[PDB]
Amino acid sequence: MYKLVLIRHGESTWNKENRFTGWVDVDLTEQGNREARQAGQLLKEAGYTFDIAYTSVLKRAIRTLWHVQDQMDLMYVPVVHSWRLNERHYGALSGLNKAETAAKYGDEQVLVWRRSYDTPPPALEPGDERAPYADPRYAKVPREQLPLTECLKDTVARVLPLWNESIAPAVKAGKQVLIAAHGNSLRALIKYLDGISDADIVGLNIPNGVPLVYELDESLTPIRHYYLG
Ligand SMILES: O=[P-]([O-])[O-]
Repeated sequence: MYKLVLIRHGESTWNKENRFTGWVDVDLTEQGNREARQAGQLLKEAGYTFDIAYTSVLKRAIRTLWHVQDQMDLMYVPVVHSWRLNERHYGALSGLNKAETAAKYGDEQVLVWRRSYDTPPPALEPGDERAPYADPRYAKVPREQLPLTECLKDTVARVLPLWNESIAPAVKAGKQVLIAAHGNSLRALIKYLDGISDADIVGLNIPNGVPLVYELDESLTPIRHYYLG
């Protein structure tokens, strides 16, 4: 039997401002820093340790990981930063206030853009300042693999290779793994782990900064899961 711990980044500036974020590299609020430290303290007091961690290339998740590491006295473990764990790409919605958007386009249209498993937000133009092509984070990524928008389906497809190629072999090698990531990239990973239907995944929400523990059997199939706290 194995344990895997997942954690969503603490409150970001745009979470506070109610803006769609996606791949925009915004940072934690004071609250979010607090949440991350509390999560690290909660794992420390429960006796968890880790041998490796996975995160995105986005600072809100990385700083969350840093606070956890600092509270646990785990500043030295290897960390794999992967674009594959980035938040779902919000396209031309990135940066817009969610309430303003719903007023302009309607509540239903926004709920389709936010939670339709299969229908993506309107795309960035390839010339937009928000596009990923000139960002050093993505300099070794095939141009054709870089998104201009994503639905959860695309996010699931992007997350899986990192699971199959790196995280699952670590878990099988006996490494105690922590994944510090994002609301929709953790929804996507959960969807895969728990074998959740396209319909059923629509109502799953992940709070900021709360450890989510998975117990996994010999074939890495979930036995049970629970939040700590
Ligand atoms: O707001 P977040 O889950 O990237």
